[PDB]
Amino acid sequence: KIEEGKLVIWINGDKGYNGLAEVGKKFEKDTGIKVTVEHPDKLEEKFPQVAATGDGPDIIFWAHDRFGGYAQSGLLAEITPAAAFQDKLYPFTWDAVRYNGKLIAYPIAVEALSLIYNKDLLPNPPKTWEEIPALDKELKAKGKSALMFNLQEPYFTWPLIAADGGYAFKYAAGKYDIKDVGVDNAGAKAGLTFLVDLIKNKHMNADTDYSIAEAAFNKGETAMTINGPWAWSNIDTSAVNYGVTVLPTFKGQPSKPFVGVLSAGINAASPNKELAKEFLENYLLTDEGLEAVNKDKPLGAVALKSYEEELAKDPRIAATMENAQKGEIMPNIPQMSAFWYAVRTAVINAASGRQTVDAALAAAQTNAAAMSAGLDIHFRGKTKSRNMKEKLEDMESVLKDLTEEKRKDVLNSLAKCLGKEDIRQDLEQRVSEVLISRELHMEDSDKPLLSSLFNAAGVLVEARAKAILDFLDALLELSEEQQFVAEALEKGTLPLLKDQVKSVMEQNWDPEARILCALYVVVSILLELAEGP
Ligand SMILES: OC[C@H]1O[C@H](O[C@H]2[C@H](O)[C@@H](O)[C@@H](O)O[C@@H]2CO)[C@H](O)[C@@H](O)[C@@H]1O
Ligand code: NA
Repeated sequence: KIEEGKLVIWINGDKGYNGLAEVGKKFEKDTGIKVTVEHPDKLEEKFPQVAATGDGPDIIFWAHDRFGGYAQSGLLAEITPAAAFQDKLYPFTWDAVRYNGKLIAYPIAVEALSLIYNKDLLPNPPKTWEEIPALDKELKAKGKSALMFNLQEPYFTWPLIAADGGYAFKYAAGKYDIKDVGVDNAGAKAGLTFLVDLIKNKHMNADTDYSIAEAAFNKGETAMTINGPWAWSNIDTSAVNYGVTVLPTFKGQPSKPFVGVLSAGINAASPNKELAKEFLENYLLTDEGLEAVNKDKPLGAVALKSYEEELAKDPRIAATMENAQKGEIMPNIPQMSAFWYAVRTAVINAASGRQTVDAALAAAQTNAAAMSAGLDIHFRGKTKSRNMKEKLEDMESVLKDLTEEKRKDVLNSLAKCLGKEDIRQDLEQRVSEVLISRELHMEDSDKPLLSSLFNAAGVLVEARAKAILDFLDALLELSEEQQFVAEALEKGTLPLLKDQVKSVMEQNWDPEARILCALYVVVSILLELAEGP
């Protein structure tokens, strides 16, 4: 239960939350309404977890790319600003927050990654990625690194991966093709390979994360970093004489950052919706409110035209917008979280050597395709008494009691059902007949699974049959995600898929919910069979 007569606001810890709390203060002074601003960790995951139960903040700040998924899960109030208010913001910002024709958040600012360089160490920064190793080699001799940036978050490495041809979902003539994913093409492989080569040749470290990179640049130990506008404040506090510029090219093509619009959404369960709209339209999105935030940590190019004409004088904003033009605004579609989780794991696995480049990107492509199809609730037709957690837990313990041979025999039959409604329906008829009759018939003798339902005394174990019927009911819920589950089984990458399916489930373990639950069941069962308990 969110508390009436109060505003609670979540925003990321790298953003200007103290600035925002200043606006919160002004609001209370004018209206007597208390505003509390918080910066929880993992906010983008935590929000949909608490909001799914009707709890959480009244207001949520994140880049626009998450909001479509929140909207599809019913977690956000529809935003309806008057036309007089809308015309004050850049129209491309409203686009970023428009989902299936409705506005699902207020746009705040545009953020793009830039190349940030130390002027004293590197008066003329490199224009190509290809120069960097030689440059690092020379700087290392003098006790400095050429480039350090967060390799843990794919937001940071995606610009190199996209440069020669990687993409998330194909975008043609104003429409995204969620069935055409660009994660394992030649261009993405070339970029990720360049990155992994930098690591292997000791120009960067696989474990470099946000705070390490920040500290190194700000303490003058590295000539370059890659970061957003929010980072400029800490650099201002430090000794460093820095510039902000276009990212280096790769194979003669520009680095293509995914560009975010920081946005503010209103919790669908909030009992203070009118107060939130009032705080956002009349306090935050004003010259004065944006200035308070921007002076704590810079926002980038703000959505409010009146204040952005001031900020556009800064050449750091020009560089931000130069990179923004070379990159692409992210989609706000639910499938974005799928893309992100897949790419995140791939880059980390490739960087650390846990997977090769080709293998990391082939698995990511498979997972993103599977999860994208699951999140696409549209155009589906299904024709021609226990907790879902409870059922999976039951099913898994039954299969755990099997011998290993019997597990593989179950798996042989189930893998044949994937993508084949005829085979699935037939196995369902047979398992069900065996369950009633307690006997195997002649047409059962070539189905390994069906003998697997019997113990070494030749007697049927009813719970094995029921577990299988439960799996085949779940598999029916799935449409085209089935073929990607097969690929993952064939390539040995089900554990990545299971992990990614869990991360995508907004809630802790709704049409979106039914399908992903089913997908999690199917993947979990296949993994237990393929790799053991
Ligand atoms: O790394 C994947 C991640 O990218 C973006 O997250 C950014 C965010 O947009 C910035 O505002 C800032 O907080 O840095 C984050 C990277 O750590 C996407 O917005 C997010 O959905 C995605 O998971
Ligand atoms: Na562009």
